[PDB]
Amino acid sequence: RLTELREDIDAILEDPALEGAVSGVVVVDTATGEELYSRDGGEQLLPASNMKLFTAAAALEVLGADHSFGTEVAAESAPGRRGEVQDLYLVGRGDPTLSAEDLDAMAAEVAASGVRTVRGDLYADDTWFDSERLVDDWWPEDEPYAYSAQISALTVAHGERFDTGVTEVSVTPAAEGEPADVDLGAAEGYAELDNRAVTGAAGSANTLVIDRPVGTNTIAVTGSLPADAAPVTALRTVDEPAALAGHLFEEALESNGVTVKGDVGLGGVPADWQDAEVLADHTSAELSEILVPFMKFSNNGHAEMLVKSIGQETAGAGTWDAGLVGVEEALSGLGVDTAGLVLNDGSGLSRGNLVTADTVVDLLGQAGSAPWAQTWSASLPVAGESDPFVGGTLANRMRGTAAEGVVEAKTGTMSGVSALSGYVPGPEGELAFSIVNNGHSGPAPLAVQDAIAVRLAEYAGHQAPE
Ligand SMILES: *[B]([O])([O])[C][N]C(=O)C1=[C][C]=[C][C]=C1Cl
Ligand SMILES: [Mg+2]
Ligand SMILES: [Mg+2]
Repeated sequence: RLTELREDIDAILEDPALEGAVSGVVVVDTATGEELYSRDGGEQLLPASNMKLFTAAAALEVLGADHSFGTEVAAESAPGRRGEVQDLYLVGRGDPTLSAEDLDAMAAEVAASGVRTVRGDLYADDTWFDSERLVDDWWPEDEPYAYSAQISALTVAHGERFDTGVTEVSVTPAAEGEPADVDLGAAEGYAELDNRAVTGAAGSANTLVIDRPVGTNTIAVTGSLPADAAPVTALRTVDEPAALAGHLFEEALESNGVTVKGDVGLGGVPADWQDAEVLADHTSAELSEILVPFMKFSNNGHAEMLVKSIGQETAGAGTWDAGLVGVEEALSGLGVDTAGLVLNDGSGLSRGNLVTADTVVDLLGQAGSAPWAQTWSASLPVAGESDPFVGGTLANRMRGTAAEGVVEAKTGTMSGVSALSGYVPGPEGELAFSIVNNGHSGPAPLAVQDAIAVRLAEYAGHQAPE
């Protein structure tokens, strides 16, 4: 059974899809500590999203399962008989789940408090973190896309998945020969529009492209959309998330009967502010629940924001160098051995990240007996579960296998990088595993990953649901 398995796993790692890859593969029976399988466990590799495992663990250690995030609106002094204020401030403190709705509720409060006219200017204040929007080694050509959304303390998250710092672009065909309609969404009147796109003949080739040319706040739409085609939605990022938050707030305010007379822009609450009058606040859900969309779907924005929030908590510094040391620290404090870990971001988007599989599993261990173990394990995707908020990035993997509904694991993926790491809970004992592969040249080796996970479910004592 023990030896049978090792031979099995060896055979699974023979796949011609792992030609020239290096693969870190480690299993450990968590109840005993018995090492069921080690290949290249000490090997350093790019984790892609498995980096989140470390990030998520630190944040629970540093902020607690109970931490929530706040956003305030502040005028220098309360409104009067006339219901007047000068300048106005939207202050963000790193809520990663702050919606356009949450903005509206705040506009209503601002109104119910007696503001009727903002005589001066409206300022977006994201100074709780620094203004370093991107990690050095993140790639410019990735910048238009959601997962490479700019980082701020004030960022409007779109939808139930809480994608920060984007806008939904909806392109809709017209008649053949006419420009397609482009609807920028939230960023209407914020981001510039460059619509060059056209409506091709019925059943012609869909070739429409949506992009934000580097260094601009402009959405460039090119190509041709079929007259019979269903409208295309895309999540494209914008320049300066806080400014967009600022923009949508002037809209929220006017829609709650509050006239902004001036200009929207970035700016922090001035130092010469004696005793700021907070005119509306909002509080996020607790870190325990934010974890779900974060880990289930692999929100890069969330991981980074959580890094800077650790920097704030440990050093009063909403910063990358700060928060990342905070992560190594908290991980050590947990009993993790962080020698082979190189930390460059919280999301794992950076090719500067390195981890080993011994380290990953080491972490799986400590995490499993932390006071916050349940809320941590709840956050992971569950093999083959059809509910997006449960199956997460595993929803359409491993369906109808022994792994289904039992294996809890985080995935990770980019060019030449795939990883799966997590638990196999058994009527035997609860297993922990890490599989991390680099340098494969073909399609991401998901079959291999799945086969191993499925074997470990079977060794754990499970059968495929029929
Ligand atoms: B995890 O594997 O999702 C981290 N990686 C990414 O999110 C990613 C990296 C490079 C290109 C696209 C994506 Cl989604
Ligand atoms: Mg607008
Ligand atoms: Mg099962």
